[PDB]
Formats: sequence, structure tokens, C-alpha cells
Amino acid sequence: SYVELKDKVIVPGWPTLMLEIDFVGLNIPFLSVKEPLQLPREKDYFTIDVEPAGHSLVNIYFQIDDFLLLTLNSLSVYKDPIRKYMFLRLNKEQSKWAINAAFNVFSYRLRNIGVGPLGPDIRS
Amino acid sequence: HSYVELKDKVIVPGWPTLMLEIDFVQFLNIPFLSVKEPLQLPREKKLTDYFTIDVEPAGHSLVNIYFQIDDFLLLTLNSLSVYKDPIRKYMFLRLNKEQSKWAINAAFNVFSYRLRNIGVGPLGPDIR
Amino acid sequence: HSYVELKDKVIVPGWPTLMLEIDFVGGTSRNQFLNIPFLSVKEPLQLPREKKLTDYFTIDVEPAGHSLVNIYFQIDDFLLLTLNSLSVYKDPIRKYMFLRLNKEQSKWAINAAFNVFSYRLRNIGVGPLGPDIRS
Amino acid sequence: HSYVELKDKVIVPGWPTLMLEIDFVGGTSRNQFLNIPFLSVKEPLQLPREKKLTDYFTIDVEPAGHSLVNIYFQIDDFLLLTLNSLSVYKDPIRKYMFLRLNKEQSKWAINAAFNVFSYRLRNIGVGPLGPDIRS
Amino acid sequence: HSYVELKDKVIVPGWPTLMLEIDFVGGTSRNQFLNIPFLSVKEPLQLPREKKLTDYFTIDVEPAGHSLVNIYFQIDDFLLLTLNSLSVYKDPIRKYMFLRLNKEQSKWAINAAFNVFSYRLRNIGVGPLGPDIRS
Amino acid sequence: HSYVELKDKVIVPGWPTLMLEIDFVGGTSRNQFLNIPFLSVKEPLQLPREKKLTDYFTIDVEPAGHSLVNIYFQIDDFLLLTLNSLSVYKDPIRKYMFLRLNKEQSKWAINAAFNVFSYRLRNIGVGPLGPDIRS
Amino acid sequence: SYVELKDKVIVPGWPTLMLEIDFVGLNIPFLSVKEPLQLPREKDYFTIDVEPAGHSLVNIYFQIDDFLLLTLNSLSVYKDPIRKYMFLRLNKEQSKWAINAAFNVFSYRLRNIGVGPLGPDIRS
Amino acid sequence: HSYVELKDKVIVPGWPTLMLEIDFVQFLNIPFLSVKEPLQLPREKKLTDYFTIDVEPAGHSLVNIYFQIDDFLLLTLNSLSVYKDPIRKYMFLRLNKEQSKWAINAAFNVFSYRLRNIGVGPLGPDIR
Amino acid sequence: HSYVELKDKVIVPGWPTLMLEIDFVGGTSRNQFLNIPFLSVKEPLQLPREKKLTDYFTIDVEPAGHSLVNIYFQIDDFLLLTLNSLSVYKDPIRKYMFLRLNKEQSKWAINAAFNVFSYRLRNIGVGPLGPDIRS
Amino acid sequence: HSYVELKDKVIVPGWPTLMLEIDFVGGTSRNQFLNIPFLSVKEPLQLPREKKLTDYFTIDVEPAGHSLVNIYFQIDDFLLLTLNSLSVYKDPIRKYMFLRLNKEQSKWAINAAFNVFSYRLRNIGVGPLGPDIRS
Amino acid sequence: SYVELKDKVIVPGWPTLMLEIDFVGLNIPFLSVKEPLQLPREKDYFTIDVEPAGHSLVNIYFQIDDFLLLTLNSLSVYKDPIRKYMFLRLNKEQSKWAINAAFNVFSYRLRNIGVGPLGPDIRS
Amino acid sequence: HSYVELKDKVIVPGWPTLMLEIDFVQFLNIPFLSVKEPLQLPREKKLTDYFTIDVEPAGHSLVNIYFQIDDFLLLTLNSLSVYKDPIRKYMFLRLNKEQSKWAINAAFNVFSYRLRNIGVGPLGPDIR
Ligand SMILES: [Cl-]
Ligand SMILES: [Cl-]
Ligand SMILES: [Cl-]
Ligand SMILES: [Cl-]
Ligand SMILES: [Cl-]
Ligand SMILES: [Cl-]
Repeated sequence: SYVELKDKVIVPGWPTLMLEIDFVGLNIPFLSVKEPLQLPREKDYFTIDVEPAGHSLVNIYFQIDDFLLLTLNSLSVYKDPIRKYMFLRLNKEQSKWAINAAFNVFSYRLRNIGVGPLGPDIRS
Repeated sequence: HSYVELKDKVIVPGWPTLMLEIDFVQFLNIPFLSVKEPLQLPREKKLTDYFTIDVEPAGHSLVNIYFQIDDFLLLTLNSLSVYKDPIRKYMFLRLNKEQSKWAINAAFNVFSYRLRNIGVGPLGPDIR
Repeated sequence: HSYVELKDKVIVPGWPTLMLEIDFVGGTSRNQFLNIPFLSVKEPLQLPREKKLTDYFTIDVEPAGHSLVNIYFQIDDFLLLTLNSLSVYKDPIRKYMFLRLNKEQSKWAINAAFNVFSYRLRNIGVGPLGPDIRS
Repeated sequence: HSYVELKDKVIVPGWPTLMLEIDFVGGTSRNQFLNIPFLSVKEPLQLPREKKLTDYFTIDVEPAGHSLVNIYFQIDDFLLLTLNSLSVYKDPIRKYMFLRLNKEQSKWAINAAFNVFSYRLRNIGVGPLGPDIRS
Repeated sequence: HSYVELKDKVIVPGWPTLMLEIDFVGGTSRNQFLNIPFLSVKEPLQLPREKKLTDYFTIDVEPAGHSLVNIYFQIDDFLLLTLNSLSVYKDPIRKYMFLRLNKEQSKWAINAAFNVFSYRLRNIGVGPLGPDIRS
Repeated sequence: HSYVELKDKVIVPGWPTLMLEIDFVGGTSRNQFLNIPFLSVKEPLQLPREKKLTDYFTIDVEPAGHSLVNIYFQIDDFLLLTLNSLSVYKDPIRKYMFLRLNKEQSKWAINAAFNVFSYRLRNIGVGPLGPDIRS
Repeated sequence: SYVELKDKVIVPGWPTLMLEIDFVGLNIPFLSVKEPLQLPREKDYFTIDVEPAGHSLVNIYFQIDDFLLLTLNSLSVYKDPIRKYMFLRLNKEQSKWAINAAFNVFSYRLRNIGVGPLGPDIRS
Repeated sequence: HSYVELKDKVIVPGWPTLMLEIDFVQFLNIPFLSVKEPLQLPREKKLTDYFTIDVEPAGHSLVNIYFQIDDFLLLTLNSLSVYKDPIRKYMFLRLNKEQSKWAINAAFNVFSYRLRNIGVGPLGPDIR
Repeated sequence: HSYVELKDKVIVPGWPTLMLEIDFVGGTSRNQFLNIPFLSVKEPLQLPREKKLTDYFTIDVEPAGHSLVNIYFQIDDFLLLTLNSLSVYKDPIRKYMFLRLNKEQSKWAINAAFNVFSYRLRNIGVGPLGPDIRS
Repeated sequence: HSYVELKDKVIVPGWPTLMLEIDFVGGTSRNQFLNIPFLSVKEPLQLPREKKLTDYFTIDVEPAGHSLVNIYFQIDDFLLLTLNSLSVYKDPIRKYMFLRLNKEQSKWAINAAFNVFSYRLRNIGVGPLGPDIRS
Repeated sequence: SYVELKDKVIVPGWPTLMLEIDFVGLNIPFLSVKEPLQLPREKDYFTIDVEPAGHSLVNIYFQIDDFLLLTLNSLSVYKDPIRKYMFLRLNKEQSKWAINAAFNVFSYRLRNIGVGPLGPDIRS
Repeated sequence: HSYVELKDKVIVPGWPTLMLEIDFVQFLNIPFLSVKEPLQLPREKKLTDYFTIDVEPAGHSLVNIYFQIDDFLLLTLNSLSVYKDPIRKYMFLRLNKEQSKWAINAAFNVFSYRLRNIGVGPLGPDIR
């Protein structure tokens, strides 16, 4: 059964893990992390499934390997939020392109996004 | 006759979908219904003869799509449906803010519409 | 004077629609206009010969939030009366009113710095299920 | 150093406006621009001779969830006292604040990976019914 | 004065067409205009700098039956002469004239209560068989 | 009680108009409305205080063949004397008359199964050349 | 050979039999009747054929069974107008939709249409 | 050259049809000719190379479609025709009131046109 | 005064474009307009409330050859300054200038005998590769 | 009898224009017309009472390569002296000259097999900035 | 190898041989001639190939038979310009329709075009 | 990144062609590249996922089409190319005068684009 990866896993001021979905024919903040995620050079361990949840809503379902589950829980700012089976709810403005592509994913990736000038200061 | 709302519960993650696709006289794609298997009408017969739409405004910014679904399609969609028989003869869908805007700017004038089968994703079966 | 809201209830599905077409200074092309459903009417609005909406109707778009605008207007007496006579909902028009735009509609007003180029009236009828939708 | 929200109440229809204008490095379709009515003011804001806003006003766009983004800012004492003087709602500006982007604006911010190319602050005046709306 | 009919004979297939574009108050959208072929011409109508059709030409739509309208017009001297000089058919324009609309064209005039929003001139050339059609 | 045709001759260009306005229950595309110039009048028609037209004026739409439809009406004595007084063509109104719909109008009437939702009578004034056209 | 069902078979003030054609991808007054046509509960006996007759004209051809031929002749206001093989001429405004559907009929029916307030009075 | 009118006699009830279909730069469908059997040109060859149209106004409200039909198509249409060889090289069709209106509003500007086979109806043979 | 050329260098790929939309008297339809890229800008041009381009800007199309025209213009002080402040290229606008049209653009001006019907401003953003194209 | 080119220098922005207008027998899409600014003039050209231009002015369109075409002309003494008198650039008109068509114009000329149906010469005045442009 | 048929082969005032290409789904001045080309009654001896040469440019390649090569060289105003293998360069305005037809030629021909009123006079 | 111009040398007479076809929101056809053999991507895969365009003005009258070509397509086009490997990741094409005009009037707004194979002509082999 799939558990919701809630908004509280985003903590302003910290760096961000961004999910980035390229559709056939979209960035999503995934996890605030204590430091950048870096796999060893030249190395997926999570599946994504884009599914409709409404007349203009989409959810993203995740299957995350034990290996990446531990690395993410290690790196995460909020405490141990990552489970094996999860989902994110997109809002209508975000769901738009997923709907128009009929949920057909060309490619996805996970990127590190730094913090801006006032970064450490928002953390207090 | 009373127009019943086709609500979001009708879309169930992990199952194939019918997509309502509307062209104004630009292009709306709306997940209409989660179905257990696809939908494919008798030799060369067409949706539009079983399904009437009417776009009207519901306020200063929001718009509704009203529909009359004839008996043959009502029965078929209810059999295919994943959620418990949600199709009534007289229904409406609420368009979102952006979709409403394009409908208003088109003066509610539809060029064409259709229902299309959209298959499930990689983890679909598991999400069920 | 007091500016009273022209509320969404004034639009009644199943009836013809009096639309406000607003054209903003700037923009991309002539496909850019903001159409606002203004009032549901029993019959189309028709104006005296040689008159246009601008002869009876002053508008003013103003911000109401960080991504919201309102459209304020002053309606001359003749139009106020014609509009109350035509309205499906009982006599909703007052001299001084405003329409709340939503965030999608407001974007266009805000990006033009509230500067209206022109505006005019349109009458839109009802679709094939219209009588049925009224009941 | 906790950041206070600059809320909608600080925009008062009928009065001049200070507009915050942000453009991102990409993450936006071609003709989408980010303009935010920032503060209703009693009279225009003027900076002193050759002084770029970036000297008094710092911004940082950051995600607050999977969908929503806030714009955090640090305003120096000069501009703070000036804006609080010009403001219509009573002294709402603090040194450390944030402004909530709407869902659409948040998606452009997210798709731009929060990368700001430039920002600015502009005076926009009131419309023909402005003085009347105030009352 | 006597209003004389501008008859259909004044349109001569094979030649360029001076068109009257009429926009009525109300209506559905900006794709709604009534185009009337006005006169076949030897060359396009060109007007003096800064002048438009409305500076030389007053129109008045009036009903002529239960589903017929006529368009009456008064043509200023300069345009009357330019038009007779350009006309393919020999000198048909008089100061005071009317065009009979048919029942299809009249519908649009009638539904707007004869209220013209604006009007202007267009020049339309001849198609690939045009010279051949002249003979 | 034989019904007399109200013919086109009763519409005289240059003079004000009484417009008969009918809308059917369906049997019409969205933006098609049924407006019929009914009588040219020397001055506007006013009803007395709070008196709905349906009290003086009865209508019945009926087919006259496979394609054409007539609108039959019964006009009470007050309105008849009033319309005959205001009329420009000499006393053409009788108690029992019909009006022929055109082919298009007849098709909307036929497709609506002759079902009238409401009807009304409206004053429309004359255009800028009106007084001149009369003569 | 097919005989024209003329306009004189429509007599104002009387109730109407309406032919109603639904095209794939249109009401027509058919016959004025002395009283409503009612078949016995749960019960076609006429064929229609929509054929072009001009660059913007269509005709409707009818084959009517002996049974319905007699019932219609019984019910008709004008005297015994119904023959076995007939046609109606549509005008251009009526032919429009028949032409745009390439004469492809989804369904047809015959409906009773009452008369309005001034009904009996127009008959005199 | 003299342009001859293609009149309504050319459309004979009960037979298959060629439909002229015109798109302006909305959509005109015009029964063009009653044919004894369909029409289907040589491998991958196209009508437009044998058939030139020119829409022009004939008055303040009516419009005509003028056409030049090249020899190969002239012969073929005359062989297929039901009425006695009515196709000449230079002809015109009169558009109706509504069709005229859309032509005028399009400034006589055609995007595309074509000839399409349309089969007979149920009683067709009998009506012949 | 001296009319100085507003040269092509003033357009800088990668930045938003201030466009001049010009509508000529005559022509075929309302799809006929001549769009001229006028100046690349750091942000969209926004004008004061109730003002349009025509309130600050006079144009004059004149021939410069057998198939070339130039567009001359006089820019009022307020717009000159707003434009120099917005321009990507350093302060290019002077009070009196001209744009060279090429032979394709000139054709439309020439066929209208240089007679402008109306004109207005449009702001066009940058496409998906825009930031990258700037470098 | 060698033909001299009438070059672009003879068109001087800011001054009235004589326009050469040619239409071919076919070889042109419907709405393409051939207008050529011919000579800038200090004041309009008038012909004497009932005298068709063809009496003073002869033209011959001929190819000068696979792509380019010239318009050759023979101008009689009266018109030559008159045009040289009116001209702004000093006496540029000779008895035998040619004018180069541009690539587009040359293609219409080539596709029309150089067949001219008629030609004419028209006065076009100057725009609102005309006197100022001259200087 | 194909040789360019240059513009100098067009001499104003003389009559013209016009190449005329009709595209599937364009006139070109070919040769100024001393007198009209006329083949004997009821009688191609040249191939054309429309090829792209640029993002909006097309060239026309010619293969001309010995027979037509001699007749053309005989008739030509400029001296003996015709070789067996040649090409013409079109400009962008001329290339337009060739590009939009994807270089697919429905038919080509060679036509005689006379000279205008000032014809003999431009030759001097 | 520096945008390199795809110049006319890249089009070599006598060889098949790829045609860039652009639709604005009218229709541009541009010979893009001379290829030694056609181009035909893997089962049901689409150009648009390997190829980004951006139309921008370069002056008061001329317009450029800028493009980012992804690695898979870069390698394929360079292998097929007749001229010596001319495809770089970041390039631009100059539109002609007329093409520029339609781009400007469309406000640089592309509806769709594609690459199409166009075969050689009769004398093609010989011209090589
Ligand atoms: Cl208006
Ligand atoms: Cl974009
Ligand atoms: Cl005008
Ligand atoms: Cl409808
Ligand atoms: Cl403007
Ligand atoms: Cl054409």
C-alpha cells in the first residue's frame, strides 16, 4: 500500500531534491536534503508511475529500493520520511502537462537544487 | 431534469481511463472515467450519436460542461466503470480555472469532442 | 459611494449570457482578450442607435491582493434600468459595483498594469441542453 | 530572524500600487511574466539618485512543499521606513518577510528551479474611479 | 432627398471588389462581421492620408420588411467622384443611396437592432480565372 | 374570424420600429434569435402602468406546409387602436392576423415544434439619416 | 413511381404529425391529423430515403405499408392524401443538415404535435 | 470563354453522388454531380491538378463558384454522369444565400477543395 | 530636425520584444496587419492608465525607393525615457527616428498608399532557448 | 535610344509621390497588386482636360535574366518637361528609361508572361510629419 | 557535369523562350530567341530535374538532346549558349512553390513569348 | 552556449532531403539537410523529444530559428548527412524575408514542427 509523501518533507532554506519528469510529445520538489545526493560515478532504483486522480488532478506513485530508501532517509531534513511505496499529489496547474501527454513519461530524473542568498537565515 | 455532478471519485488511480477531449471553435483533455477495460463501439458507430454536451458558465469565472448520455452508452460506461455505476443520464463536469477561461473565450462553442482510451502505467496493477 | 459586489449568483446556467469583452494595452496578439460573463439575461442586450457600452459604463480594474484584481464600474441610469429589466436574477444591478476576478483572470489584468485598451458587450445564447438545464 | 507573511490585506483597491516584478531564468512558456501587486501606497516610491533596488531589497525564492513556493525578502532600514511611510494599510513592512506565490506562479518558480534573473519595483497609478473607490 | 438603389449590376465578376466591412453592436465574438460586396473597381480604393471610410460616408441600416433591411448611405463629394472614377460599371454612385440586403444578411442587422459598432473598407482582388471570367 | 396577413408594406424605412421578439424552447443553435420588425411607428409604444403584453396580445405558431410557418395573433381592442394610431402605414392592424416566417425562421419554428417560451414587443429608434430617408 | 406529398396536406390549426430525422455524426411537418396517431403499445411500416435533388436541395422518399397508409388516410384532415410511394421536397435551409451528414440517417420517427391557444379558431 | 451554369438537373435522385467539399481560409458541401458508379483516379493522382476553382461575387449578396475542368476529368465525369453529358470545360455553380455569406466573409479565399463519392440510399434503385 | 535610424542592432535575440502592430487602411481582412519588431526590452512596456501608444507616438510612413518605405516617428518625452530605461541595447531612442522596412514589409505600406488605419504596442516574451541564446 | 535607369535616389522621403500602378493579365495570386513609388514631386501632377496617360506614356515589360524584369518606358515631351518641373530630385526624367522590378515583382511579371492589362499614375500626398522629414 | 545557363542568355527586346513548370498538388525565362521555336506538328527532348540548393533556394537541372541542343543554339540571340547538361539558379521568391510542392513536377513545357511595343527599340 | 549557423552548403543537389516543416499558431517548408538515405526513428519514437526550436527576431525584419539537437539525433543526422558532419548541438537557421514576415505576424509562436523525408528527382544520381 502506497503512503503519501507529505509537504512537510519540504523545509524552506535547505537544499532541494527535485523530481524532473519529461513527457512524451515538469519539475517537482521532492525532498529537502541536508547535503547533495550523489551516487557513485556512472550509475535507476526508483520507479515512477504518473496516474490520474481527478478530472484535472494527477498523482505520482513511487517504488523506492532499499538502497535509495536508506540514502534518502540519511540525507533528509525532516526525519526518516521515505518508505518503499509512496505518492505525491500534484495540484491542477502541475497536473496539466501530465494530462495532455496522457501520462506518457519520456524520461525522469532527480536533481540537486541549491539554496539562495537568504538560505541559512530562513532555517532560523 | 436534475443534472448530477461527475465528481473526482470516479477517477481511480491504477486503472485505464477514458479521456474526454474537447475542441473549441483551444484543446481540453479531461480524465472522464476510470474503466476496467477499454471501450470500443460497434462496427463504425460513433460516440457523438449517444452523447450530447452543453458548455455553460456558472459564475463570473467558472464554467460547467453539461451532458446527456443516451441509454446504450450509459449502460456500457457503467459496466466498464471501476467506481460503482456513477454514470447518470443528466450530468455535469466542473472545468478548472484555466479550462473555464478558454471555454469563456471560445463563447462556449465546441467544434468537436470525443472519448479516448488511455492505458495504465508501470505500477498500475500494484496501485489497485 | 459604496461599491457593491456583483456576485456569481447573477449567472444562471440555462440562460443567455451578457459578456464583457475587455482588451488590455500591450499583450501578445489580437487573440488576447479577457471575456467576463457579466449577467444572465432573458433576452439580448440591445443599445440605442449609435451608442456603445462605453457611453453608459466606466470601468476601473484595481488590485485586491497579491494575485487578485477587482473590476469596479459605474453604470449610467439608462443601462442600470435596461439591465435590471433584462436580468434573470431579480434586479441585481446598482450604480456602483465590482466583479471579483479569480487568479487566472486577474493575471491578464495585472500583466497589463490594469490598463484597459477598449471594452464592449457581447450576447451569447444557450446550447442544446439549455431549457432542460433551467429545470 | 523569523520571516513574517506580507498578506493580501496590504493591497487596498483605489490607491496607487507598487508592483514587484520577477523574471526567472527559463521554466516559463514564452509570454508568461511574474508581476505581483506588492503594496498599496498613498504616493509613488522614489529611490535616491543612482541607487539600484538590489542595494536595499534582497530576495530568495524557495519551495514550501511539493507545489507551493514563497518569496522571502530582507528589506534594509531606509526602504522599510520609506515603504511604511507611503503604505496605506498601517506599517505592515518588517525587515524579514515572505510572500506566498499562487499555484500557477509557484509552478513557474519550481520549473525555473527558483533561479531569478532580475527583479524590480514599479509604480502603477490608479484608474478613473480610483478616488471614488477609496471611499 | 431621393435615395437611389445601388443595384446588384454594379458587381461584375472578374474584377476587384470593394467590400464594406460592418461590425454591429453586440454579437458573439470578433469573427462576427457583415461583409458586403459594395462595388467592382478597376483598381483598389485608396484614401487620403489619415482618412478612413467613416470620414466620407454615413450609413444607416433600416428595416424594409419583416426580415429585410436596407443600408442607406450619404456619400461625401470626394468619395462619390473617386468611386465613379474607379467603378467598372459606368458611374453608378450618387450622393444618396441604399443597398438591399437579402434575408440572410439582414438577420445580423436585425438582431443588433440596426446598431452599427464600426465599419471600414477592404479591397479584394480577383482569383486565378478572373481575366477569363471578364470575357 | 379569418386571419389577415400583416404584410411587409407596413414597414416603412426611416421611421421608428416596433420589434416582435420570440424565443422558442430549443429547436435552435445557440446564437440564433428570432427578431421581427413588426410595425413602423411615428412614435414609441408605451403600455400603461404594470401591464404585461400577454394581456393584450396573443400568439400561436403553426405550420402552413412542410417548410413554412405562420405566426397567428389575436390583438385586443386597446392595443389595436393604439398601434393603428402610432402606425405609419394607414391602419393596417386587425384583431386576427398572421405573419409569415421566412424559410430559415420557419425551420427554427419547426425544429422547436412551435413551442414558444416568451415573446415581447420593443421600440427601436431610427438612425442618423432617418428623418432624411422618410422624405 | 413516387408521388409528391404536397403542402396542402398541412392545414393550420389542426394537430400535426411531425417527421423527425436524426442524422449520423431535423423536424418536418408531415400531415395534419384529425386526432393523434397512436399505434398499439410496444410496436416500422414506412421506409425513408434522403436523396439529393439539387446543389443545395434534398427530397425525402417514402415507402408506406398498406396498414399505415390506411391509418394515415383515416386520420388526415385533407382528404386521403397518402399513397404507397411518395416524396416531400425540402427547401435549402432544411436540406442543409441532410447534405452535411451525406444523407446518412441515424434514426427517424413520427411524433404528434398539438395545436396552440388559437387552434380551433384558425380552423374557421 | 463563356462560363456555363451547372444546374440542378444534373442531380438525379436515387443515384450515387459526387460531393464538392470546400474549405475557406467555414465548410461547404455541395452535391456536384449524380454518377452511375464511383470515381477513383489513377494510382496516387489528385483532382486539384485537373480542376481549378475561382469564387467571385455576383451581386451585393450572392456568390458564384467558377471552374475550369481539364480534359481528362471532363471526359471521366461525362462518362460517369447520369444526366446527359453536362460537364463543359468552363462552368459555374451558384451558391445559396448562406453559402454566399460564408464565401464573402472569407473574402473568396479557398484553403482546399475536393470531390468525394457518396453512396445511394435504401430506396435508391427503386427511385431510379 | 534630424531623423536618426533605429537600426537592426537594437533587436537582440534572447530578450523580450516590443512589437509595433500597424493596421493599414484597405486590405483584405482583419488577419492583415504589419507587425514590426521595434525594440528588445528587459521587461514589458507598460503605459499609464488610460493611455495608448498613439498618445505618445506619431508615425508617418514614407517611400524611400521604388519598393522601399521608411517609417518615421516622433516620440514624446515620457515614452522616449521609458523606452531608453527598458532597452537592452544602450539608450538607442531619440525623439525623431525612422525604421527601414525591407521590400517584403514595404509592399503592404505601398499598397495602402502609406495610409495607416491604427497602430498599437504588443509585448512578446522569449522562447524555451532564450536565456541560452543571450549567451 | 539607349534606356536610362530611373533609380531610387529620385524618391525623397517627406515629399508627395507619383505612384505607378500596373496590373497584369493573371500570373498573380488574388490580392497581390503592383504599386511602384515612381517620382517624389513638389506638387501634384495634373493631366489636361480629357487626356488619357497612354497618350504621353508608353511601357514595355521585358525580362533581363532568368529572374529579373525591367519596365521600359517612352515618355513624350510634354509629360517629361512637366515631371522634370514637378520633380524634387533635379531633372531625372529622360525620354527612354527603365525601372528595375524587385525579385517578387519580377516573378509576378514573369508568371504573367509580361502581359499588361492597364497602367496608371496617381498622386499620393504626405503624412503628418512630411514637412518636418524634408528638413 | 552540368554547366550554368547564365542570365546573359536573356537579351531584352527579343522574344523569349519560357520554361513553364506546373507542380503537383511557375514560369522561368529560358532563352531569348531570334525567332519562335516551332517543332513539326504533333511532336520531349529535354529532361528537367528540380533540386534544392539551399534552405529556400532551388536549381533546375537540364538534360538536352543533340537535336534540341542544335535547334536552340541556332535560334538563340546570345551565341551558342546551350550545352547538353545545364542548370538555372532560381531565387528565393521563385523557389517558393517548388519547395512547397516538394519538387514534384506535374508537367513542364516550353512556350514562345513575343515582345512588347518598344521591342525592336530596346535592341538598340 | 554558442549557436552555429546551418548554412546552405548543407543542401547538396541530387540527394534526398530532410524537410523541416513548421506550423505557426502559416506553413513553413525548409530544406533542412541533404541525406544519403532516409531517416526513420525507432518503433513509435518522435522527433520532438530529440529536437527543440526557438524562433526569435534578429532585426526589424529578419527572424532566426534556433535549435537544440539532442545527442541521439545529432549522431544520426551526421551519419546520414551528405556534407561533412554539419550538425552541432546548438544551431540556427535564417528565415528568408517572406518566412520572417509570417513568423513575426505569428508572434514567433509555433504550433507544431517536423522533419520529413523527400526523395530525389529523375536526374538526381547523375547530378551527384
Ligand atoms: Cl459595445
Ligand atoms: Cl514557449
Ligand atoms: Cl476604412
Ligand atoms: Cl448549438
Ligand atoms: Cl497601445
Ligand atoms: Cl489566388
